[PDB]
Amino acid sequence: APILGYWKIRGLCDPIRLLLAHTGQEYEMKEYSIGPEPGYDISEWLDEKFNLGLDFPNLPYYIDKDEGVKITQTVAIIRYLARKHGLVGESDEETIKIEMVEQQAIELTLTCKRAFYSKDDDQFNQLKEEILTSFPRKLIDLAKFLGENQYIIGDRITYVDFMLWSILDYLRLFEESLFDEASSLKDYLTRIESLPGIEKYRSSDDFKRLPITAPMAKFGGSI
Amino acid sequence: APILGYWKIRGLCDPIRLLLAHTGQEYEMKEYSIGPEPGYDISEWLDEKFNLGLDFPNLPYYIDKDEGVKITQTVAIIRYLARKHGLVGESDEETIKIEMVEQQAIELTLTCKRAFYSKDDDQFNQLKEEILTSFPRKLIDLAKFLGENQYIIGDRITYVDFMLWSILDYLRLFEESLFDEASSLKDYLTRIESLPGIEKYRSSDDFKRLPITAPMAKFGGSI
Ligand SMILES: N[C@@H](CCC(=O)N[C@@H](CSC(=S)NCc1ccccc1)C(=O)NCC(=O)O)C(=O)O
Ligand SMILES: N[C@@H](CCC(=O)N[C@@H](CSC(=S)NCc1ccccc1)C(=O)NCC(=O)O)C(=O)O
Ligand SMILES: N[C@@H](CCC(=O)N[C@@H](CSC(=S)NCc1ccccc1)C(=O)NCC(=O)O)C(=O)O
Ligand SMILES: N[C@@H](CCC(=O)N[C@@H](CSC(=S)NCc1ccccc1)C(=O)NCC(=O)O)C(=O)O
Repeated sequence: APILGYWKIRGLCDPIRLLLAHTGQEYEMKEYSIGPEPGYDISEWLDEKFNLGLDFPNLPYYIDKDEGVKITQTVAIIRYLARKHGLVGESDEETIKIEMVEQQAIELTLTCKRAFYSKDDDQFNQLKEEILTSFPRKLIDLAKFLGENQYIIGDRITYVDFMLWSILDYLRLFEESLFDEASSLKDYLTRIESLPGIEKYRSSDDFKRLPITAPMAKFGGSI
Repeated sequence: APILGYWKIRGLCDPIRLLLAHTGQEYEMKEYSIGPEPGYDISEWLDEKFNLGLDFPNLPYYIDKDEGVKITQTVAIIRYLARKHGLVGESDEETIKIEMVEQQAIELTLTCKRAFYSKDDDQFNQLKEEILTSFPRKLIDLAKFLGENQYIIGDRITYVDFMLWSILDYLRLFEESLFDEASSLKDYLTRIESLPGIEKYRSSDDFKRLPITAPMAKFGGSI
């Protein structure tokens, strides 16, 4: 069975786990603990980081011994899984649209990540201000792009829908009022979370015990 | 002829222009000025941002009316150009390696971008310390991955080589000590800069007048 490695949080790995839940692919989840404050001990990972044969040691990682693959980098992993499962564009037109949204979703995710793991209240507040001021426009742009479609390229779900749903879910949990100009994104959230494999994953004990972020974060550190 | 839009700096668009120089593709470079300090006026861009038909208005953009494409997001543009010019993987093994390095190059680039556009000398020094402390290990990981290869996937140059060269060049200019004695990566830098289309681009007046970063940056704002 393939092995997915990550912290016991949703974090960056969330879209990968949603894609795997949607497809029903069998895999082993290798979870690494973060110890309690103030040490936030991460020994189980630090002891393995350099002994897994990874070219770029990091979390998340995906190892399938049977297929001969070992991959790090969230985007490389999710694209690999997307190709394996057919959740990619069937035209260059579709691929351009998927890749533009992939990058827009990552841009929002990184901005949130930087905010969530801010060093102090000053920095957290500065980055929250930038989010509250710039994200409304970006959510309108995403809504316009989606239009009347079920998913990003139309009727067929692709890997980018999982990346967009994860960040939109985090934003709904961080500031719900951000969707007051794009109710279609609320329907998008309901559509994807209602898909059977995703609903089963989200209603599982394993998912419900996951904080969004690691214990040191200014937001999401506790379920 | 296709149009590539961006500020009059190397910045994020550098790998795209290196790829286009390598391929010899004819294109119009649409350059947007940044006015002098203190106003750093960008009105030529702000006036057009929303009138170009872009789904996610941003710089860089790539517009080819003849092919019917309009793209933003740097990674979406370079991947589109790579597929068009045959600079992508010829196997899933090659594709996984290219995508892992693509993500590693972007991670290094975003860390440098955050440092260069730091607001205060405290943030610049904090981010510089993280780079001086973490980048040596990452450069060794990249050198180990390259091994005795001319390029990331061997004798054949791919789009990721332009992305990696751009960030390594910036790092060479920022902190040579990371590269001054980094032997294999220096040879990699020299190999790519010796390609005829790259030589021609780097020795052109248009390139030589480009600062790395915009005028507000703590590093790179000057030729
Ligand atoms: N470039 C990589 C980069 C991989 C990377 O940065 N990994 C982090 C965990 S990742 C994390 S803590 N995410 C929390 C988070 C919260 C909210 C929104 C987004 C993300 C990590 O702990 N790595 C282990 C280590 O450094 O040894 C990728 O894209 O996967
Ligand atoms: N002005 C841009 C604001 C865009 C932006 O900065 N978003 C992310 C970085 S995400 C980024 S710049 N990725 C693009 C990229 C492409 C290729 C290589 C490296 C980086 C972010 O983290 N910013 C906020 C922060 O620093 O916390 C826009 O309007 O999209
Ligand atoms: N997600 C996008 C995000 C695109 C984006 O953030 N664009 C910036 C310029 S981008 C810039 S100034 N880069 C300098 C730089 C210097 C050194 C290293 C890396 C990058 C911008 O000003 N956009 C226009 C605007 O906000 O209206 C992408 O990936 O391309
Ligand atoms: N800590 C990890 C990683 C080092 C790191 O954080 N690098 C970049 C972000 S680049 C990043 S986390 N991209 C992964 C990613 C994947 C999918 C969605 C969103 C983001 C960066 O800008 N760091 C400095 C900063 O944000 O100030 C490692 O050591 O590998």
